[PDB]
Amino acid sequence: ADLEDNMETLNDNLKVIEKADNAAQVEKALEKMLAAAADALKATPPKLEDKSPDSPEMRDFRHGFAILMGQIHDAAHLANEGKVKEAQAAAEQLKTTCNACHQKYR
Amino acid sequence: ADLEDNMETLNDNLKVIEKADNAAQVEKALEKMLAAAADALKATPPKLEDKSPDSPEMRDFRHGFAILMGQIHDAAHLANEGKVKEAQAAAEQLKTTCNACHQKYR
Ligand code: HEM
Ligand code: HEM
Ligand SMILES: [Ca+2]
Ligand SMILES: [Zn+2]
Ligand SMILES: [Zn+2]
Repeated sequence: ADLEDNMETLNDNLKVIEKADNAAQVEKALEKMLAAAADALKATPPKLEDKSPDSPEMRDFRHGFAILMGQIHDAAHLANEGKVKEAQAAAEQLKTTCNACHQKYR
Repeated sequence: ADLEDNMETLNDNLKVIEKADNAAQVEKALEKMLAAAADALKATPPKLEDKSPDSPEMRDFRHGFAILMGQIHDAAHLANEGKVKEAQAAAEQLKTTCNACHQKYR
C-alpha cells in the first residue's frame, strides 16, 4: 500500500485500541500497525520527492519507522501478557513519535 | 518486491557486511537489510498459503520479521558508532534468526 493508506491504517488502529474490549483485540490492532509501519518504510513522502533516495532526510525518515515499529512491537508484548491498560497507554504514547515525524516531513 | 527478491537482498547484504572495509559500508548494508525485512513482512510464504491470514503460523511469521528488524536496527547503531567489528559480529548473530524462520517455514 502507499504512504497515505498506511497512515490511515495507523490512525484507524489507534482508535480501535482506545475502544478495545480486551487484550487480544489490542494485540492484533498493534500487529496491524506494525505491518502498516513496515509497509510505509519504503515510501518517498511529497516533501522529500526532490531529494536523493540516500539523502540524510530520507534516511532520517526511514529511521522514524524503525523507531515506530520497535515501540509498536513493545506495546504488542504488553497486550500479549494480558496487560490491557498498560498496552493502551503505550499505544497513546506512540503519538509522540507520530508527531515528531509529521513536524519534520508532513 | 516479492518474498524471494527480499531474501536475496538480505543474503547479498550479509555477505557485503562480512567483507566490508569501514563502518559506513556496514551501516548502509544494514539499512538496506532493514528495508528488505520490512517489505518481506507483508508476504504469505508458499508453505503457509492455505492457512488463515491470522493463523498462529502467519503471526509467528510476521513476528520473525519484527525480531529480525530489531536486531538489524541495533547492529546499525553499532556501525553508526564506528564499531565495525562489533557490528560485524552482531550481523553474524542475525543468522540464528534467519535459520529459525527457515527451519519452520522454508
Ligand atoms: C502511529 C503513528 C502515526 C499516525 C497515527 C499517523 C497518522 C497520519 C495520518 C492520519 C496522516 C494523513 C494522511 C492520510 O492518510 O491521508 C499522516 C500523514 C503523514 N505521515 Fe503519519 N502517522 C504516524 C506516524 C508517522 C511517522 C513515524 C512518520 C515518519 C517516520 C509519518 C509520516 C507521515 C507523512 C510524510 C505524511 C503525509 C503523507 C502525504 O501527504 O502523502 N507518520 N499520518
Ligand atoms: C537472517 C536473515 C535472512 C537471510 C540472509 C535469508 C536468506 C534467504 C535466502 C537466500 C532464501 C532463498 C530465497 C531466494 O530464492 O532468493 C530465503 C528464503 C526464504 N526465507 Fe529467508 N532469510 C533471512 C531471514 C528470514 C526470516 C526472518 C524469515 C521468516 C520470518 C524468512 C523466511 C523465508 C522463507 C519462507 C523463504 C522461502 C520463500 C519461497 O520459497 O518463496 N527468512 N531466505
Ligand atoms: Ca469497546
Ligand atoms: Zn516480539
Ligand atoms: Zn535507531
